Amino acid sequence: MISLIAALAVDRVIGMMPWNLPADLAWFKRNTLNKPVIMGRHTWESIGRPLPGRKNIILSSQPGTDDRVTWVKSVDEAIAACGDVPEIMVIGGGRVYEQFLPKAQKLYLTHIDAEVEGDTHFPDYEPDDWESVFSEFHDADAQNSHSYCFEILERRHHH
Ligand SMILES: Nc1nc2c(c(=O)[nH]1)N[C@@H](CNc1ccc(C(=O)N[C@@H](CCC(=O)O)C(=O)O)cc1)CN2
Ligand SMILES: [Cl-]
Ligand SMILES: [Cl-]
Ligand SMILES: [Cl-]
Ligand SMILES: [Mg+2]
Ligand SMILES: [Mg+2]
Ligand SMILES: [Mg+2]
Ligand SMILES: [Mg+2]
Repeated sequence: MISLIAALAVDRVIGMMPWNLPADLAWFKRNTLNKPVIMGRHTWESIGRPLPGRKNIILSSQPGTDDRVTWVKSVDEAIAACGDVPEIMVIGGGRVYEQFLPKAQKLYLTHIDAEVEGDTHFPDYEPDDWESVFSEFHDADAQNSHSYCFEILERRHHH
């Protein structure tokens, strides 16, 4: 099964960080550890080093040479490279989320209370097609710059 995981500012702006949220990074790690992660080449270059404890699959029509990750050229190849696993995590960026959304059955979202200047957005999804099965709000604190709300949604309908 395919899931997307993303952190969204107001207006669904995503980035590679205008905010400083170690709690969100802990949420990201907890929910991706021991699962393959699929990302586009822009996201890969922004991370710079393979995420530990996860198979790192990079979707790009023009692969790099880095032997530390697995390079694939299509959504279908990305999925095949993951093989028989319970859950595949798609970690962005904008275009990769857009291509994978139709195949996804679960969303892990962090809704951040920040207005920011970026131009890359998380895909449009029809809220009526999803059910909110978890939500938790957290205030900002000495370690986290903004307030945020974790949410998990499960797909109920497809169009
Ligand atoms: N929800 C959440 N989802 C996201 C992002 C986020 O920002 N938070 N940002 C994008 C993914 N980018 C990264 C880049 C680096 C790391 C990262 O470095 N993670 C460490 C945890 C950080 C640490 O404490 O060292 C890890 O092992 O997962 C996580 C997401 C897309 N989705
Ligand atoms: Cl957590
Ligand atoms: Cl990308
Ligand atoms: Cl505090
Ligand atoms: Mg090689
Ligand atoms: Mg889009
Ligand atoms: Mg769309
Ligand atoms: Mg319904």
